[PDB]
Amino acid sequence: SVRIVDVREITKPISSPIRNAYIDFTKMTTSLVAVVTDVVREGKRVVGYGFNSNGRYGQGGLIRERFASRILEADPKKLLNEAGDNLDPDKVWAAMMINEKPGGHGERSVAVGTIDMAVWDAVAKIAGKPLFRLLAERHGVKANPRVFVYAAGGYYYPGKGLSMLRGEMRGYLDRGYNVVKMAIGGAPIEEDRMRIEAVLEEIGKDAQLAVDANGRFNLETGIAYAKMLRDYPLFWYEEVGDPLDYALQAALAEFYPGPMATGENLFSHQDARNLLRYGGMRPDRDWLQFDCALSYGLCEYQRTLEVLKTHGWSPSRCIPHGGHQMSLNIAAGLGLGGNESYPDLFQPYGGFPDGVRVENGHITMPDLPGIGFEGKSDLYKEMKALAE
Amino acid sequence: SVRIVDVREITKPISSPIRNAYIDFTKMTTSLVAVVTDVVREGKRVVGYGFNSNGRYGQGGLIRERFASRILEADPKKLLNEAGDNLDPDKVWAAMMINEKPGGHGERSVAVGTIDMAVWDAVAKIAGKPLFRLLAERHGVKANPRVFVYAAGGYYYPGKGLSMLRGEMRGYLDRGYNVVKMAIGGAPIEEDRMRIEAVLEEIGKDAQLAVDANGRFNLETGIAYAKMLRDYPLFWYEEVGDPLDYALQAALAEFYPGPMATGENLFSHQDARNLLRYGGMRPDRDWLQFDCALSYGLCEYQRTLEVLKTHGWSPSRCIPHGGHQMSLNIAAGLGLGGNESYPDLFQPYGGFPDGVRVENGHITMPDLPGIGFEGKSDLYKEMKALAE
Ligand SMILES: [Mg+2]
Ligand SMILES: [Mg+2]
Repeated sequence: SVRIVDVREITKPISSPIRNAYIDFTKMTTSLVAVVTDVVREGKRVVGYGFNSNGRYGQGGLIRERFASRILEADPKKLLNEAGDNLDPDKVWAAMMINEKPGGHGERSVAVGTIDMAVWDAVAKIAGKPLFRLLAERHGVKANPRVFVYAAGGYYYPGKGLSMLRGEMRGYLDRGYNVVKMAIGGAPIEEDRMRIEAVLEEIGKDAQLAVDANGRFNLETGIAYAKMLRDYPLFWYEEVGDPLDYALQAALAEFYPGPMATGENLFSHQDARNLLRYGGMRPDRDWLQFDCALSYGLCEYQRTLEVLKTHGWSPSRCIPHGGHQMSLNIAAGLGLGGNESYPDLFQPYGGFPDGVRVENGHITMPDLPGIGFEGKSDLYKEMKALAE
Repeated sequence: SVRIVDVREITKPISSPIRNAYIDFTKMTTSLVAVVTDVVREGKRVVGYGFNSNGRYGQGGLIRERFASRILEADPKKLLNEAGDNLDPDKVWAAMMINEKPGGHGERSVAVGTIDMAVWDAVAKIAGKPLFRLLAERHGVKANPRVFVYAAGGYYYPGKGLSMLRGEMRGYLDRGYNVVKMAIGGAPIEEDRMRIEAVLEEIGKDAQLAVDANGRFNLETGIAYAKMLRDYPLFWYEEVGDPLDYALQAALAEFYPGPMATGENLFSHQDARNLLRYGGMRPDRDWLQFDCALSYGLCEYQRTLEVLKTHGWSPSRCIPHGGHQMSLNIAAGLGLGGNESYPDLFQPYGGFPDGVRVENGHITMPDLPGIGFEGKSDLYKEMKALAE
């Protein structure tokens, strides 16, 4: 007997006055979800957990009012795999997606992606395997526990000056990171130049710098920043214009030969397909940042990887946004290019298991069952408080 | 003094076992919203009302947790027009859109669009004008109260046969409609052919038939249906494939010269822009069905009309999905091609003021202040029950 006995949710705050070119995180929240089963492993009830990434807010209402109910109301026998000894993630996905009209991929994509995370967590636990190894198995590939991670921060903050910006970055380098990201477009172009040079000077030859415009720029502004930016050895220029203005992105290739990245705000394989079709991105050097937690989960992310193949892209071009363990498992299991990380933000959500250190921009996935949340005490404390 | 004193919401059920190619309306709901102002004329305070269209579900949670609060917390003086004698819809729009990241246009687009509807309703009432006339004024154009409307139905229903389908359609013709729409793709292609011929025979020369696939078809199926459909004198072929698969839509032009329609499931001007850029639709005969109530409202719809102009399209190509009075006002005020109508569904939401009859596919907008909800007793009853 294998069945989902309950789906609990609790909205947690991850707010602060940090600000980027488009938004400030003054009221930012996230949904912590628990998928409770009636299965037991390692002498404890198996409970899958999940939470959504920063930026799109918690989805308690949708989870309760539309998706959780469908799962709990579904015939338990129709959510199992071939052998009937575990849950089939895709069947659970399909079950919660009934009566949902096409298009409109936002908000509900976060609710579903967060539940999906907890479902895969439970499935892996029931199978007694680390999620990344279960994924490698299902895809017939060899997993690689060594995953590249970069530190994201450099936000605009009330009273935060250049010296403080430099300190923040040095703080990331002190922790083993060799690639850092900062926000831009939240100040006059010449002020951002100063912020960039300050950071560039601080990290010297020990790390590379990536900048994020958060989709705030129109074509002309995007080009203006491109001309200023291309004179520096940046790791990448992220989300220059509106995430859906593919023509704008395509036009940037003419002014910015260096690597660019985007995708965190595209939440479906259909939207990702359109990015690959009309975005004009360079598959040899650009980065795709789709976030499964905000995009209907891993079940959907697999369809997105299928889209990349149809368009001749390599999964190694993917570096998910979000800084969460779900992405780490996908990266390690399916060969993504790496994962984002927020060493000083949104804690305890995200991060790594207690003990794993970042060495030369890389961490090594320990063999913990499921996603590995249990290994991060301050996070797991929050989770077992929700359901155990 | 002009200020929004409260924003109330109540989720109403508009469910039934009707089914289309993609979804069934078993759990369908809608949010009824009231924007209460401190403006009282003759011991009667002005209250704006709004509700979202069928298909995307109610958004009580989002409205309460994210948007209403921003409006109520905003400085009342910063939401007024130049003269400070009325609310500025765009300022209210901007106020509720703060701290919202780009992309992900779904769900929140419905919440905002529903509040927006109530805001414009209140603004027009405060100005003492029918919304459509206020719109014509703001755009410097002449309003036209005669609006084209078509009856939408023909859903798959348990135990509903051809005879019953025929009766449904005759029922619409009896009420003055000369264009009817039915769902397709919810049965084998040859069964749908039978349903189509049945309806075609029933309406004879008194009306034209439109078919809706609800975005269920893949390219090959879309083409197969196109070959079958093009042999009949259909009014239009709606949403053939996924609303975001623009390439699929473009490819259909080769097999279906007759008019096609889509757009109900695109909820932003950015998404509409992409449809015009990559959809390959014929601006001389196709129809755009964007629904302001599901797309961030009229404030956003105006930006969408701007997008149509930038791409050489005429607003007369627009026939909003949803069957609601907000669209009727926009159609009459800005010259859209007409509006959808559900004579037998989702009542009392949608419809026309008590007394206005559909004659030869057209209704004539009476000069009621605001949207004109007060003129439809069964609907207004529900509204004043929410707030008065
Ligand atoms: Mg970013
Ligand atoms: Mg339709």
